[PDB]
Amino acid sequence: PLGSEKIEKDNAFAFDLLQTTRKHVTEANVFISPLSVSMALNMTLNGAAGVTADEMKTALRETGYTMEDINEYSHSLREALLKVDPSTTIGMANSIWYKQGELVKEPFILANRTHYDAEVKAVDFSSPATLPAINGWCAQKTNDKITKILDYIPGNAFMYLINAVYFKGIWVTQFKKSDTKRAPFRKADGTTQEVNMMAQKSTFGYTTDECCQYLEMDYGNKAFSMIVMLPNEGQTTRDVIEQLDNKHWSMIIKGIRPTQVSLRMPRFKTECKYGLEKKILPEMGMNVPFTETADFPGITDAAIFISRVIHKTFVQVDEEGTEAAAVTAVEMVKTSSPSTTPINFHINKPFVFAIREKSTGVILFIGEIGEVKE
Repeated sequence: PLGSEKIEKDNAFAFDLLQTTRKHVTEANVFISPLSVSMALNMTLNGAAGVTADEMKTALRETGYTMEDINEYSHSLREALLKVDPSTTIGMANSIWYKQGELVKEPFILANRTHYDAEVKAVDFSSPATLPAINGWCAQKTNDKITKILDYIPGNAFMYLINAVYFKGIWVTQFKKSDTKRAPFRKADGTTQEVNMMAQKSTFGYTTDECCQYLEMDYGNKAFSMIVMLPNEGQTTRDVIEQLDNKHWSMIIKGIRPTQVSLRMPRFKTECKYGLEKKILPEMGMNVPFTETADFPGITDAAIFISRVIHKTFVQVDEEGTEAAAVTAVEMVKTSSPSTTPINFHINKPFVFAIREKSTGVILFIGEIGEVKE
């Protein structure tokens, strides 16, 4: 039975994927949608049987769940996230591109469209038309947010699972564009760059660790929020990433209290591409689905396995927000701000961040910014 434990399980996968991805990636910035990846692999899982299916269900933390439940949960969760906040720009583009020849089984195709809005397409990987076709599919499905997803495909390819995810939201409380100033940011490589440092003094959700300062910044109609994990002087983002698990995440969320904060945040954009077949997904537990020995009878009677799992992400943070911060009485009174002095939350060094849905607690996106680019 698929109940609320599925949110905990998918979040448990989220942290594991973030940790595994960082272990195998050299890039300053990391940006992944583990939920979208889970859902994309759930597409392939429909065709999987035996050990092939077991290894997938193990890595995805779905052991015990039936395909009916997984499909019904995946379709309801994605359709809700994509419609819950109209002020928010969010997409989850999925597709399976297979070796032209033996046609894919109708139930597989049907399952894929119904629960994942996924196109299962037969291509001749040798044709010079294929790479433009895939990149074209990406641009239309992401309304040109993500326009290139593949640079090269060998002709010997079998089946490519392609997932393109993007997010852009507006804050509940906006940043004045007039308040944004040029300020330094300390890059992961030990260099210090100059960035467009946004600023606002407002009420935000706030808690602390032995390592970190955490801030919750609500988006749009409070359906989504961003959690900024600011390592303490001496601590690094690697220490943050290594420490995250549900027990630790629970401890953060439960500690979040409305706080008056002086915030400084850079304007940033990050676009990341991952080939999760190479080392990230095998390390997590699924090795067989990427080999000649994989059993996917639900896809075709002909031999087939996952050639590549392409995960491409996009996020953008700017000043834009729903309303202006109203004048508070403390501002007017011309006397003390009592109780607490506004906490200084200055993001001028690398940070870990997550985009979550507040009513269910699902982590849609998780990542690290070590270098500010816009």
